[PDB]
Amino acid sequence: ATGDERFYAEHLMPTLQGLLDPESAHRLAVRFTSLGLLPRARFQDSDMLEVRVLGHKFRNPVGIAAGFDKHGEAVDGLYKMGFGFVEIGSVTPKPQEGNPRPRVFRLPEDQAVINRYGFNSHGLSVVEHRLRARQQKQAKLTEDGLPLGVNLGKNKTSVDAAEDYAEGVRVLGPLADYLVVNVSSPNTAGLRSLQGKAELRRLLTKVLQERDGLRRVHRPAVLVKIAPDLTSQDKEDIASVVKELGIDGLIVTNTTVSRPAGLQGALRSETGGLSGKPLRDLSTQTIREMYALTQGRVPIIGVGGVSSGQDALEKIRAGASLVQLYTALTFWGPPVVGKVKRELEALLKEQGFGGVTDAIGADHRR
Ligand SMILES: CCn1c(CO)nn(-c2cc3c([C@@H](C)C(F)(F)F)cn(-c4ccccc4C)c(=O)c3cc2F)c1=O
Ligand SMILES: Cc1cc2nc3c(=O)[nH]c(=O)nc-3n(C[C@H](O)[C@H](O)[C@H](O)COP(=O)(O)O)c2cc1C
Ligand SMILES: O=C(O)c1cc(=O)[nH]c(=O)[nH]1
Ligand SMILES: [Cl-]
Ligand SMILES: [Cl-]
Ligand SMILES: [Cl-]
Repeated sequence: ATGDERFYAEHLMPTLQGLLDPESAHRLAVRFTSLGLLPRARFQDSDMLEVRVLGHKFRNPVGIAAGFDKHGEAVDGLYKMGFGFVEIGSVTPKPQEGNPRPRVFRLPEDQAVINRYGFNSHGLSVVEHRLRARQQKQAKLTEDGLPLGVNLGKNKTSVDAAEDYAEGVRVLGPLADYLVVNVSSPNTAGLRSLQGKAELRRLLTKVLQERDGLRRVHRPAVLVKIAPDLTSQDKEDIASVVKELGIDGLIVTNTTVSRPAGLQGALRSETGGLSGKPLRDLSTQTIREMYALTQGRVPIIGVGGVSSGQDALEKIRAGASLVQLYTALTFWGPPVVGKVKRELEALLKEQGFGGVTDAIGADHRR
């Protein structure tokens, strides 16, 4: 395990990344993953890593964040990597190209990425048919503790944002264990304004009504994914709305439009969302605040700068029931998944926790 980890991180990934533009490297990764061209996921998930949340069993708490598999092309390969859950998307109602290239930038000195993809999406119909082709295979995976999330976006030219999300609920809701109302992309104009109170309550009411109209076996959990750049007022309002409406959970956080002091990469001043190590603590602190504002009663999926067991446990202790990563995979490759899981298990034992469940929100009880 540690053999593969070292070779991937120290030699293979830096070599491959030095040969390819970042978007090409992304596209090839999706293709390789969809073909199962992957190292052995050596790590056996232990009972200590199981989590029950959102109406589902999760064999382990480490998921792939939205953005890697935007169009649902690599789901089975991502489970083969050892992820305990997979989130696809964002998916928009109609197909759209996204922003002009280049739109992805590597900051290897910062272990960070900046992206401005702009919701490049195959669209709901294409993704629906892709997920339908493996719908019963997914039902068995979910029963076995490997749930699927679908992240919903909106088209660039839409006039009625709530209608775009409602279309996504109707089309992909029946194929998902959970849905994500992504109101926090930094790369669609006006999108993050949907996080404001009046707009959010109206939007989320419509989303929940649509979800509630699906047949029981086809009725997903609904989560809201938020930015790391919210004001204190915005956070208080989101918390209020989520509790009022009975939203099932939060994903905390998307990428940041901030540029923390100390970034070294030449491309630091590119427009887009920043991910990876510089986002880590900003995300952990957003988890911590959202957990407090919701009384620990709203499950949180914690995301932003996770590349180790320690990073995962810090998010869990701050309030996350589950975590996701993406950017670390770009530097470490597939062995990062088993690395995080092994390190997390070790730390849980070292800190006296019986399993992940016992550590959720543990910092708030100090
Ligand atoms: C943010 C966009 N973005 C970038 C650029 O910022 N990189 N990236 C990415 C690339 C890769 C690559 C490429 C280098 C490939 F494909 F060109 F080699 C291989 N592999 C891999 C290795 C060994 C075996 C099986 C795979 C899939 C990965 O896991 C992987 C993951 C990734 F997230 C990615 O999504
Ligand atoms: C290239 C790229 C594309 C992304 N696209 C999406 C997206 O379509 N929808 C979404 O909710 N989040 C998207 N994200 C955000 C990630 O899901 C995640 O919230 C963020 O990158 C923080 O995690 P990380 O530091 O582990 O990458 C994307 C991130 C990256 C790097
Ligand atoms: O498509 C993108 O640009 C994208 C969407 C999102 O939600 N987050 C992100 O960092 N990029
Ligand atoms: Cl680059
Ligand atoms: Cl169906
Ligand atoms: Cl920006």
